[PDB]
Amino acid sequence: GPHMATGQDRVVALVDMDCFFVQVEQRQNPHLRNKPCAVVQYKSWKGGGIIAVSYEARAFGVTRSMWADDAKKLCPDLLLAQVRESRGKANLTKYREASVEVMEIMSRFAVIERASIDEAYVDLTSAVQERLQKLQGQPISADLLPSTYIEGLPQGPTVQKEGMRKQGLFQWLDSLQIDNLTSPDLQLTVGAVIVEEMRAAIERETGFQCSAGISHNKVLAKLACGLNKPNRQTLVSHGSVPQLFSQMPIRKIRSLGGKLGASVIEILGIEYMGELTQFTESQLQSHFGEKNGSWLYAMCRGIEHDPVKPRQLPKTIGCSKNFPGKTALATREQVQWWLLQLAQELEERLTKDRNDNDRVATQLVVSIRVQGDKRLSSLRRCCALTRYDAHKMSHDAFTVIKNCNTSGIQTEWSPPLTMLFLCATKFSAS
DNA sequence: ATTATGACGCT
DNA sequence: AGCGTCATG
Ligand SMILES: [Mg+2]
Ligand SMILES: [Mg+2]
Ligand SMILES: [Mg+2]
Repeated sequence: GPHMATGQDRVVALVDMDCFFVQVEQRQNPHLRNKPCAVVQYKSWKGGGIIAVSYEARAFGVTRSMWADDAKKLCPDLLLAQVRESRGKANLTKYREASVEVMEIMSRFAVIERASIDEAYVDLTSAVQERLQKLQGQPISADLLPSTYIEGLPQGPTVQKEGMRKQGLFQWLDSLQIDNLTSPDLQLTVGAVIVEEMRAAIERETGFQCSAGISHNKVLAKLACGLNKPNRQTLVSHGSVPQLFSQMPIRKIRSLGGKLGASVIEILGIEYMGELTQFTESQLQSHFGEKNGSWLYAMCRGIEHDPVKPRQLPKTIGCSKNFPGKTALATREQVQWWLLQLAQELEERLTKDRNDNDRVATQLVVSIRVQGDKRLSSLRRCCALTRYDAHKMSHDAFTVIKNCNTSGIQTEWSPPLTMLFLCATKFSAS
């Protein structure tokens, strides 16, 4: 009753750039704008692998993981932009630099946690407090929320998309208790006002459109963000959770899309997130461990405590390349040449990172995959990273992996390597 | 023959 | 430390 916490203490948003690599290419090349298009890596094998798809192309069934030659069968007019190649491998610098552009704008409004190259969480609790003091009990006009959806509304006693959106927003704003500075629904609404402003600033200063979710925690914010894409934002209130979760497949919740979510479904004999409420916390802990069990018990009630970490920069800087099928590396010269290519890209990125961000990596991690192993990584070994020098890094990586060579011959490498990966980690201020 | 990443948990 | 899992531009 009066002591049951409801997880309404924070306002958290998740901002995700719409089809991000596609938008970067469309900004650069206006001929791609408002077209079915996709971004591909490489070209020789089946036209290259698609990694990002504009919403126009998605309407034809084009998806990530498609080969471009297959996507062209669904969408013959599909336009393609290729990722840059440097030192024989894909180079994603253009997109990393664009991400920094966006993250720096977001950081003007609040502390952010970089979750990926194109998404960031925002803790808006204090900004909402501020804006509420400024508003002086003034109601919130729908004009301040021109792209906001209220999940679960309209409900109760027009046939266009935007008309629906506005009816739901009107129902929400009519029920609002604006004289209560501690109303969670009011704080979420002010949070959405701020996120509209943030999204306006991103689009004005970069050209890029994004979607966003606003709720009381990171999991609900991420889920909300996905509800209305693209170029829209969604508010998921605590009250909306029972109906939302009542038909929500467990796999749609971040961290439950893989084996653990499959075991929740199998062991408990349920399908939807809301069904989890019928188990005790001890029951869930017994099946899924203390940590997961407690997390599931709270999360199916809309409650989650994971903080927005103040981290705008990646924790690791890595370079990797697959060598599939026939291209697997089978000679020592081959392995050394590619280790050097990877190390040269890594040195370039590390030197720029040291200049930009006043930090130095201290550990080099070397990972390989060998032909036939089903695991993505077959071997992972770390060594000291003492100098940003590509020849030294590649020699060290070769030293830490050299005893993987089964070959009785010094020159041959067996069994051949299908993946090389170098990662710089454990940064210290400098 | 997706591929190139990146974060975090377990032991 | 090294491995697994999860995410997916
Ligand atoms: Mg995105
Ligand atoms: Mg994203
Ligand atoms: Mg995606």
